[PDB]
Amino acid sequence: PPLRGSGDLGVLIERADGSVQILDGTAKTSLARVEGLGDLSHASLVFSRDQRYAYVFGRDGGLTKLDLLAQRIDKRLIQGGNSIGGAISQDGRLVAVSNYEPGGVKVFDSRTLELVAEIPATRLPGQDRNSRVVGLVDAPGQRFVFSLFDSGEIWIADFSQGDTPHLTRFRDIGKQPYDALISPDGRYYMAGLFGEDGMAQLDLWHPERGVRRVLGDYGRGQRKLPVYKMPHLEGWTIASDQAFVPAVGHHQVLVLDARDWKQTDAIDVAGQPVFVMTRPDDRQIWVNFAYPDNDKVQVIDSETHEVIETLRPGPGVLHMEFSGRGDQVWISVRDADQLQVWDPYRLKRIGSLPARSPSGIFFSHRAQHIGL
Amino acid sequence: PPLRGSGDLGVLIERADGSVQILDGTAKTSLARVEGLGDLSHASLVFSRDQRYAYVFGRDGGLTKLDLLAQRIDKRLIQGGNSIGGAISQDGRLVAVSNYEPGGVKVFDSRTLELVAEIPATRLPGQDRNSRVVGLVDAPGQRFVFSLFDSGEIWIADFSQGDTPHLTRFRDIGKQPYDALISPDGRYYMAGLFGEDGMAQLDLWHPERGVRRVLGDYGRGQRKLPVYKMPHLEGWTIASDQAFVPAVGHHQVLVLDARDWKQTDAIDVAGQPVFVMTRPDDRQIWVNFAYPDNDKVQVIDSETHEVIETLRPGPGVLHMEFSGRGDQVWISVRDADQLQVWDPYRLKRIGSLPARSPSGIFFSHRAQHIGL
Repeated sequence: PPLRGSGDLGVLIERADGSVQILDGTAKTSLARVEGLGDLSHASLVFSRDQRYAYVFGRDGGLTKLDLLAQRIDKRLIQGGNSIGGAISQDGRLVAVSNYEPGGVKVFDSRTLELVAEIPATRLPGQDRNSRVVGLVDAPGQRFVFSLFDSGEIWIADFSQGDTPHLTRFRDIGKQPYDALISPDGRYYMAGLFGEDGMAQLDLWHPERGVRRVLGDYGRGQRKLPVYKMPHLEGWTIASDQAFVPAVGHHQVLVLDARDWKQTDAIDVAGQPVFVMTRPDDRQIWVNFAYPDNDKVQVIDSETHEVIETLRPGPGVLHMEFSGRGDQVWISVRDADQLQVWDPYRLKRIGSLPARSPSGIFFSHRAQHIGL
Repeated sequence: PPLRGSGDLGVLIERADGSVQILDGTAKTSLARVEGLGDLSHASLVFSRDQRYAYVFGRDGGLTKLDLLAQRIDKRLIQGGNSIGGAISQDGRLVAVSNYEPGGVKVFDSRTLELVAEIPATRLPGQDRNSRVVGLVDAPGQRFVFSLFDSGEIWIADFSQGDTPHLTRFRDIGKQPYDALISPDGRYYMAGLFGEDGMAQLDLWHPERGVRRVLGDYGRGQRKLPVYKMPHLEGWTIASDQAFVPAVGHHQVLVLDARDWKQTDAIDVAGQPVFVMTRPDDRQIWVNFAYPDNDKVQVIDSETHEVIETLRPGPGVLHMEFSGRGDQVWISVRDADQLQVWDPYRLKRIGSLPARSPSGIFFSHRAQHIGL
């Protein structure tokens, strides 16, 4: 294909067909469809540091190195037991993937996909399997950080001195950490708890201070919510002073003091929030919802905490993604087989591309940001 | 040339020869030298939103659209009176350049370099001239914001409706604003004053609130310092709570409370600071100095405010540039004819490339960030 820049390239997951579309974000057009990625019914991805490749992590444990410029699969491996949790290191050389069977982290060379390190999680007493690993992120200092669901731990894997990592293990951090995030500046790791309420916070500048329990009320309490009905911590937005997060099993966006981790306001919204996102200029909060309210997207003023507008793009709004500078927001409408493009200042639709059951949408500016 | 990503591509200014080198940031190599850019003895640049092109603003008023992938000049014009102050719009379509003759802002189609809007500054009495324009930035909302040195004004040019902007003019903001910055979140515009002390701050979210004077004692005071010896506001670094900035004519880096805009600390450093930069993870502050101390770079712990180390890359250290995720820092050593790449976590040089009087070094991840 002809020469083109990689800075405005997007990847759209087609969740029922094991395929992706590669998108020209500036022209608002589809460049290609690539097939052969297996089970993408759930999927995530990261980009190489030059933006030429996406690493797609599929529900089948597939790891696909996708060449966005040659518009083809470059390399692919399938490892049963690997999850969609995948991350890329600060220097772009290592791609880590969590696994839930037997439980641990595997780290691959970003060029060849050859195995560089296998990190088994704690072996469960009286068993021949390990703790599931969840909440894998990359962090500054050529580190990966992740949580152990069954045994209640957080570990740091430090690759700064070589391919055999230095491991730091924090035990008894909380019952069943099920997901985690790293703050946008790369300093704080926060794991949400499923076996009790609260979140476990680690200051990655000062890991010697240990893990700190914060936001002690945030969780399912005594409700029997399954794991997958808990908030996805990717659906948290953390600003400088404020965080906007989905309520656990309620139709509210909670506003948190991001310093003391206390709720300061609550916003009634048109459904159970699934993802809470920020326009890149921090002035608007964008929210999508769980079925039966997943035909709507609400836009909230970050200052007044009032709903500005309720958009209705169509049935099955799974994911959204802003352009790097925020001139666009892209919205997957699964049950309308459309990937829409909107102007988030006018709140008007400026494009709508056909797609097969579209889900995750990712643009290549993620390549330059820790945690993405 | 062959297919390659754009995400790790950089541009190095060779300031005496009117040329640049295009750099592969991952391989740490030079891909090409491109000549024919006129007078780059002063120069700045921004990138297209697909990271394929750089727009180089030359001291001769040259505007060069440089193809990083084809490794050639794609388009070039020379606009009499244009300054090196240039910026690119939130949607990537418009490139604006400040102008001292006749005085105003010129706006160009980023694809063709067609002149699409001319904004004259306020007229000056008794001359066939307008105020010269300084401190031009892009801002969210498809805006450009700039200051008028001679008439003491700040203007917002809103291009959201097309090529004819809507202008909001703030008068009597302070005597002789000489430079400006926009905060990393894109919310606040701050112009430094030369005719008196202090900074003029405009809240771009609430322009109806006008311009407020902040940091009222920061300036040259009663000292007869010429405008060209005032700090360049590009050399300010603003974090969430703290700013680190060059003192005005003192061998100190000032720590400012970013919320109340008041100095809280002053760090003794090895010369007159020129640029104060932050490692992308906010842990370290990097400082370069004016002659005769421009053979040194100092690294400061952002928490303790102490100098960690004094680096000596060589003579004439004019500029530094971090990679997107912070795994690298690139340092131009003008009088060694060397561009060095350093590991900012080990604080050690890891490689060098030859260059002719290297000055500015810019990597394409800037394409994704308001104000860069």
